[PDB]
Amino acid sequence: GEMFNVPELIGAQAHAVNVILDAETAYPNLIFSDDLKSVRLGNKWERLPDGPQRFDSCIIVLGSPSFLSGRHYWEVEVGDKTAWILGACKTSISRKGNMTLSPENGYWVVIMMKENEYQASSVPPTRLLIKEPPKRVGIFVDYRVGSISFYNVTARSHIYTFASCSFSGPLQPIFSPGTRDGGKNTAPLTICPVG
Repeated sequence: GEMFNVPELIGAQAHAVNVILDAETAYPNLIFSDDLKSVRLGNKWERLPDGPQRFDSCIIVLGSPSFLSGRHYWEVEVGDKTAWILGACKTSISRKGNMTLSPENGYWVVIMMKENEYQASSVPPTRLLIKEPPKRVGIFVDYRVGSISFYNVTARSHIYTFASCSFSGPLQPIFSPGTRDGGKNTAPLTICPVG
């Protein structure tokens, strides 16, 4: 079974790890809290110093630590935002250009596109039939079994699992606060301790 190893929310939360944002990877208009738990999208003139490590096209930032084995869980406040990206990726993803955010390309993510539109970034994408919009999302990686699972912490329910994943090399958390959406989506993502 695809889900035999996949825990419920409480079981996932037992594997909580401390994640921080790696601001040096960030798309240069992203803005970070001093504690490296929050990220939001600034204006075009608000720029971090450029470098080869930064994403240049996709509004993305990576987290730390990376991991090569084991079970790892973290939780993110998404609140009343209208768009975001959450999940994990290979540490070796390319930073420059546009690339599809797919398992084959080293990404395992769920995307909020707009109100009431959520997808798993399979190819083709899979619509997620969410009825209670999450205000906090949990991400659980089980390296050995090759799964990454997403939870609606608000509803205390599973959202989606990528199973039979092709994990090689280290993985790390990935985040996007989305575009500003005319002012509807300016709030940060905030990594949070399990409640």
